[PDB]
Amino acid sequence: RFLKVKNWETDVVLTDTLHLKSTLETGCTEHICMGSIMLPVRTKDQLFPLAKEFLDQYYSSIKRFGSKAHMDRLEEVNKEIESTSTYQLKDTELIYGAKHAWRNASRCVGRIQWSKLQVFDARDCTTAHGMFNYICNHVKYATNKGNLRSAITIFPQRTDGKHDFRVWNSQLIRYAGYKQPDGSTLGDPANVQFTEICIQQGWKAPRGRFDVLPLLLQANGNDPELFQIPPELVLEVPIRHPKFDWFKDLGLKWYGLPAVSNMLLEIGGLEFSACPFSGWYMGTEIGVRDYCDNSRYNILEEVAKKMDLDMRKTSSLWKDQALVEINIAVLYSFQSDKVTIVDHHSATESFIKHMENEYRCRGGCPADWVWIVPPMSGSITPVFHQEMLNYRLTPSFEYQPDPWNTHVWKG
Amino acid sequence: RFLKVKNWETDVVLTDTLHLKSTLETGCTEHICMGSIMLPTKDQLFPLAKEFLDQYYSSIKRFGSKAHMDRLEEVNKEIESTSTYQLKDTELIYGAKHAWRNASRCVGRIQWSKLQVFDARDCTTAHGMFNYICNHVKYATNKGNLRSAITIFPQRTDGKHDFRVWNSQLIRYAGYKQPDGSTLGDPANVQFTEICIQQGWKAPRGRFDVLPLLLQANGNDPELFQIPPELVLEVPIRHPKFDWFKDLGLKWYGLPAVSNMLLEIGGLEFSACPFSGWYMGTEIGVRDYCDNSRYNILEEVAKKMDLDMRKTSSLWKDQALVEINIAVLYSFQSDKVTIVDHHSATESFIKHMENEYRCRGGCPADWVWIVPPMSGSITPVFHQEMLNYRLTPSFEYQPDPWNTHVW
Ligand code: HEM
Ligand code: HEM
Ligand SMILES: CN(C)Cc1cccc(OCc2ccc3ccc(N)nc3c2)c1
Ligand SMILES: CN(C)Cc1cccc(OCc2ccc3ccc(N)nc3c2)c1
Ligand SMILES: C[C@H](O)[C@H](O)[C@H]1CNc2nc(N)[nH]c(=O)c2N1
Ligand SMILES: C[C@H](O)[C@H](O)[C@H]1CNc2nc(N)[nH]c(=O)c2N1
Ligand SMILES: [Zn+2]
Repeated sequence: RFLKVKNWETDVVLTDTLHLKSTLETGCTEHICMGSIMLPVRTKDQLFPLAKEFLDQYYSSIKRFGSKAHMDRLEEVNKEIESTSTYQLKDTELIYGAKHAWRNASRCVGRIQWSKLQVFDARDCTTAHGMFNYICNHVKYATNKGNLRSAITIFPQRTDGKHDFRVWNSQLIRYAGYKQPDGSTLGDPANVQFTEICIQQGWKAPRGRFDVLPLLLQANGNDPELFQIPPELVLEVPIRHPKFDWFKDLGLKWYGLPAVSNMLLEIGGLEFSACPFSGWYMGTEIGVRDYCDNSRYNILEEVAKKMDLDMRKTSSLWKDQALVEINIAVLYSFQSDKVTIVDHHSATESFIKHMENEYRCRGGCPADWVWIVPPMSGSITPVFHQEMLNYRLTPSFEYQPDPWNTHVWKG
Repeated sequence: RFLKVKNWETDVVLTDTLHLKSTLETGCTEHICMGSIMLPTKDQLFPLAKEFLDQYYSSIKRFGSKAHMDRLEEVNKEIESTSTYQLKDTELIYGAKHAWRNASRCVGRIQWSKLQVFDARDCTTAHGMFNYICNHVKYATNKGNLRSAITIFPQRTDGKHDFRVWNSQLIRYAGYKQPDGSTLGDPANVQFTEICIQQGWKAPRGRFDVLPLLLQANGNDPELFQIPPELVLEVPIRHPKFDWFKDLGLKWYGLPAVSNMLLEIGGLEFSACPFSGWYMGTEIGVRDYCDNSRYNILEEVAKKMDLDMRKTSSLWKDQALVEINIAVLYSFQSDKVTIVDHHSATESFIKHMENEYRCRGGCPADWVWIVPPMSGSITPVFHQEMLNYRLTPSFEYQPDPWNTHVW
């Protein structure tokens, strides 16, 4: 069965066969679409088919399908599962899996860069302190003095689900949020709950508006431990506007390395519950979501006041106006400091090319339109008018419950 | 089976049951989501009629009454006899209001119960259709104080006697492919501005030329009619800041009147059913003015603003796009022509959404279409999970007549 998507701006039609190789479920049925829902201990019984499916893909990509190396590997993995109820990936397999998980991320606009992922293998790690050391080396390598490089560090896989490695932070670098007695929040509102835990775990909070959160790391199912990232390793960027001089006086800065640390890497049925990865920012991630979301720093108001906007009627589009200037500042500041960043026009443009190429060479590209389209200026980027098919391929990145909800405290 | 949706900006959770009454299909499967795709007999007819009549009579607190059971019987007979059937006026009004209420892609549904329905089922000719359409346009416009309306022409019979309005909206601007190879006027309507000539329109080959109506009645060849200009209310577009804005020579019409959809009620098919409301500002300013495949005036507007159009990262398209939209809203409001901004509309939609969850058990909604084409995440709908499903009565797409019409 074939499927076609159409770009309504350019009339380009593409044909999808890759969706046939789709395993997981979307959430949708013939009767209902869950396309806008944010979120839609494994037995040997169900592990070997997963392992085979992965190994077959892998040996196909290297053009050794049905070879002796391929067959011997199947058998080696077979014997290891029935003997140990799990298996270990070669370095070759691990790198491949990590890159492909990224490649299969239907919600990712940055996938053009997927082949260039730096993979650090942290599967020999046994402690939190070890975890800290690995993460530090990730942060330094990825940051590269502002010249950002995509990387992922991969800690040991889940075994019986009772010995999990987890990074408790949602991103390796993020600012504290503190709820005040009056109800106002100091810092980043998204991180209030997490900041509380850290403080309770013994963090001494500087209690400013831009405090870098400490790392909270869990090894082999043990209680998590606090570590402070060396500040010389945390690249931060002061935010100024190229025309508005009072902008600097807003006192804003952001960090340069976006590094998501709370997802789950599934490769060949194996589960990697700590797999922090990093790229670089699309400007609107900071400029629209981080600053101007109502449930974040929410500086639309103050930026608007200082612009002397008519904030009386909403039909004056004072929010829209201010939002654009803030995004202008973000790109400006980052580029001035020679810290890698991409604008949403450039990023979405690059994605359409990636997507077309993926259709030609791979037979499809799963994409989630709800997430690919940027959170401002939607229709003036080319992804808006691009039809997309969504489906799930493995290897993949998955969500997981927050660790403070599932963890069994030792003491 | 009892689904929940969360708003991630407000933590509010609504539960959906209404989806369980869904009849049609989505395009999607358990293996693949098509959410972003634009377009996904006697024994057929009675169950359809019954389903409608059941929900109709339930809505007036007379489910299983004499009237209800009598009516089911009555319609059963007419179907068995005539192979089709006719709606009572009450049912027709209820059906139209509900086709709108069920339009999952429509952000403006808070107004759904206040629809004026004009029954034009007694119409026989293109000249007839023209008269009814002029009356619709005058009523709806209401000297700028816009009122929602729909005009309903006779239902399909055997697909050979179809009434169709060939225009995609009752009011739209002409577009002509030039020897220069570019495009004057509105590029969306180049093919249609052509067909108007193939049937003999005398195009004043200009820019904002109001297209003539091309009406087909009872399956006959369509005929051209020119809407009286005094019935077409227009708004000159000026910026409340940039005096040079007026120089761009821009205007738009106030009445958005969609005329190419198919209204389905209780199994019956109304292929000519032009309906109208009022614009959300971004429909004109973001899409009509700035789409690459439309008036595409971004380049020009940014130039008069003297923005650095050298690098995409200056966000000059963004800055200009906003100004353009400010003007549109400003012009309409200053001319006392009804319009709504995307902030207000989306806010009203969350309210409507909450009402529908409360008094109906839900609200089918297509996020890809509800979220405005600019400033997405600064409107409340961006953070609103929605469920999409197909309820009936409904408005459906239908092929362009020229691709179909037996000539
Ligand atoms: C290198 C530059 C990159 C850019 C510019 C980029 C951009 C983005 C953006 C804007 C989103 C949407 C996030 C949101 O608004 O919530 C996203 C999502 C995502 N990215 Fe990329 N990304 C990059 C690299 C990466 C890398 C290196 C990986 C994995 C190794 C990755 C995996 C993902 C995944 C799995 C999601 C979806 C998150 C979710 O499902 O909640 N991205 N990306
Ligand atoms: C009165 C104020 C109204 C507002 C503000 C409004 C707004 C909108 C908007 C913004 C869209 C998105 C379409 C696009 O961007 O191209 C839309 C679609 C739609 N509207 Fe409403 N509308 C209104 C009245 C009506 C009425 C009176 C009807 C029918 C009786 C209606 C039926 C529909 C339908 C069926 C769609 C989706 C059509 C499609 O699938 O393309 N709307 N509306
Ligand atoms: C706190 N979590 C539950 C929410 C969450 C967890 C993980 C990922 C996520 O999506 C945002 C995201 C993920 C990966 C990215 C990679 C590069 C980049 N520039 N931005 C990203 C942005 C959102
Ligand atoms: C040529 N066709 C693709 C145009 C077309 C056909 C069918 C539906 C359609 O949807 C746009 C639409 C529909 C109804 C509306 C009602 C009020 C309003 N302000 N805008 C609307 C906008 C647009
Ligand atoms: C490809 C995609 O389905 C298409 O561009 C859709 C996206 N969302 C839209 N949303 C609205 N309101 N109107 C549209 O025409 C579209 N077009
Ligand atoms: C309700 C919806 O699922 C949710 O708000 C989504 C919408 N689209 C998004 N798109 C991106 N890139 N990031 C997001 O967090 C979201 N949030
Ligand atoms: Zn779907």
